[PDB]
Amino acid sequence: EVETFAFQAEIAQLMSLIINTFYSNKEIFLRELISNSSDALDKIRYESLTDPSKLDSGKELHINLIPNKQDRTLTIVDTGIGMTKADLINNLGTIAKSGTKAFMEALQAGADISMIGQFGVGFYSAYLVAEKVTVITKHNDDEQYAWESSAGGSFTVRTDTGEPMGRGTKVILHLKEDQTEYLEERRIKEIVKKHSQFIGYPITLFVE
Ligand SMILES: CCCCn1c(Cc2ccc(OC)cc2)nc2c(N)ncnc21
Repeated sequence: EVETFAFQAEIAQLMSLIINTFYSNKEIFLRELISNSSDALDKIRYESLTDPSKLDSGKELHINLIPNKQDRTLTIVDTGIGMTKADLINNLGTIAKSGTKAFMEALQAGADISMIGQFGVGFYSAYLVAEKVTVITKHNDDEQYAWESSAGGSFTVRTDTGEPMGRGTKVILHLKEDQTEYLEERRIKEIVKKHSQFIGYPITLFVE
């Protein structure tokens, strides 16, 4: 069963701003997602120092970037802490309300969209480049879920029946038709080197 939910109002407004504003420097979406992955990997690492069993679901702490030209997707995979059902449905949105208001406010005093990560809502930047985002995630204390949204004010969540992932998150960007440059190996390498070159986990850029 697929459950459908309405985003809190501030998040829907943020998403529409990201989709509608003219802003050419879209490449920043990638470092925002890699930074979120990096924090997640930090978190499971720090938690394992006191409970080694938290890594029974996978010891390797890493990030993979996988382009797929056939599906027109770019997927950012991590083996971080992952997200629970309550994170997806409710708590991340709850946390996101304050950062949204602040970011929207800064967007005058003249900030620009690239500064979105300074407000803790950098995930939404995915919508600079993707028409649909699917997030598959598995946290130690919960089941594997799929979250999905094409924006428009709503999102779905369901138990994922796909291939089990151990622990972590996969953010799958279904790219807009004019954003396929982010499938190209040279373009992804250039962005990673420019914006994400000292992430303290191995980043593997898969090739097609
Ligand atoms: C607010 C940060 C934490 C949420 N989060 C994020 C940000 C976020 C926020 C809202 C979302 O809505 C579904 C999805 C991800 N990415 C993460 C990741 N790769 N692993 C673990 N947690 C992640």
